[PDB]
Amino acid sequence: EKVRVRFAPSPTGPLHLGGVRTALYDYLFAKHNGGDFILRIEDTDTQRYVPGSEEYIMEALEWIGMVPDESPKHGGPYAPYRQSERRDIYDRYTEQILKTDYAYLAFDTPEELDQIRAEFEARGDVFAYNYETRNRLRNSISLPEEEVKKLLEEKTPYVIRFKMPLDRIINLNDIIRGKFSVNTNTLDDKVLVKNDGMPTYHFANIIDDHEMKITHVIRGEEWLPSMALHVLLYEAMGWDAPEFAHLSLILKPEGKGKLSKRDGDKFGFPVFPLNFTDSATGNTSAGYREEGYLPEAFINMVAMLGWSPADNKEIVSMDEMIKEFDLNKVHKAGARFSAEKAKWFNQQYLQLMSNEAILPEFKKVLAENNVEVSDEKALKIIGLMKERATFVKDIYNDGKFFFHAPESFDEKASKKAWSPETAVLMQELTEAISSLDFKAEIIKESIHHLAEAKGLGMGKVMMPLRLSLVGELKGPDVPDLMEMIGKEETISRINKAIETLK
Ligand SMILES: N[C@@H](CCC(=O)O)C(=O)O
Repeated sequence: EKVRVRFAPSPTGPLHLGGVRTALYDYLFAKHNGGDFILRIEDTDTQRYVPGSEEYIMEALEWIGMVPDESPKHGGPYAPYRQSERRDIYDRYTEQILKTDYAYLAFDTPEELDQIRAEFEARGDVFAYNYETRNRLRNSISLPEEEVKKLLEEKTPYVIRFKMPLDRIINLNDIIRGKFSVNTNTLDDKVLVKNDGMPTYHFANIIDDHEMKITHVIRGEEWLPSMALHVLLYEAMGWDAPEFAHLSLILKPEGKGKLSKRDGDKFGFPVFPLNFTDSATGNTSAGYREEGYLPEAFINMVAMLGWSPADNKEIVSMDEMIKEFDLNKVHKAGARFSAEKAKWFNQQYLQLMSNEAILPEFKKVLAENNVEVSDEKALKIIGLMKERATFVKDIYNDGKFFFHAPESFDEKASKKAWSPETAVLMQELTEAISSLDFKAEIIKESIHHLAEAKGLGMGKVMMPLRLSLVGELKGPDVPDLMEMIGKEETISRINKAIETLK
């Protein structure tokens, strides 16, 4: 039995982190076992359809590097991979289940069901269509066969419901959650086929998991209360159920409850892998991608929300995750999201990149800001800035003094770094460096020689010099800054500082 898993999102909007993590654990489990990773688009509910969802899903999976072996876009041996295109399949299996005792016809109109729901509510009760109520309602169990024929002949709309067994203990086994039991008298007669012949999610999914030879169903815990019904649908069809693994919801950074988009808005962190623009507002929610997260760092971060790399390394690549991943070690306890941790991962991955690997994106940033520098200087600037960077764009945004002279000087910094003797000192410094081979270490030695001839610590020259070149006391070491911007730009900035601050 070749392992086969499917990511089965409905097209109802952008992928949340929980959905990315489910797709990832699908992919890892499949690849770890030499099996197949299927994408099935679960679009049976036409009214909940969100335009652009399916494109977003393909694009996010491609960005992260987990392309489905089978999908609507790519094809595969169980095409069509959109459920809206599988109606003939569901039609034939509907006929099959109606030959059993597990399904029946229900003619109740939505107004009739609204009425009985309101009667229960008024009493403090919740109406369920189940073993206790089905005999007072309008269906093929409660109505004589000749009346059912009459209704059918008149084209009376109906749904198909599952007939829950009476008082039956269903013993279930989940890879994550372990063993537990459900009595069917807690469950209702769920709708399996809507009144247009389209299956509901529950029926379409056991039909398609059976037809697509799925061996392991990995999904979120919101589906756990449905597992008993799904096992009983396999039983009704004469089929063996796959194995199940239910993932606990990602928790808020702080306080009780699940992570939501409202948290990311409220605290300033992205919630979707890629940009997405809401139709109903025109608003665009920026993705991790567009904010500068590397996909390798993003997916490493998502992987850790419930899985501990068996080798104890925090930093792990896609291919090492494939080799290491054990679905049996995925934790049942919920994992808290951490925006700081996501930034930490990006910073860690950025340090592991060579200056050359950063250089293409750095040049794109430089171009967007209308600046140019030689490849050789850009690589040195990347080297000098990358340790303190989280995103490639930080190398420019926090390093603007490499490309732009200061137009003013921070008042606090000026009081600290610039004294009534500083002007004369900086002009002497200009005279010293004007004849140098303008290399960092040579510059540093020349500054040291001026300091010791004047009886000063290094800081007495370096601090006003940094202020002169940067406009505040930020940046990397002054001699390397000077080498990058060059002799002419260095002197020109010392001159402007003298003219401004003496
Ligand atoms: N369409 C369902 C699929 C659940 C499953 O994997 O069975 C969802 O979006 O959650």
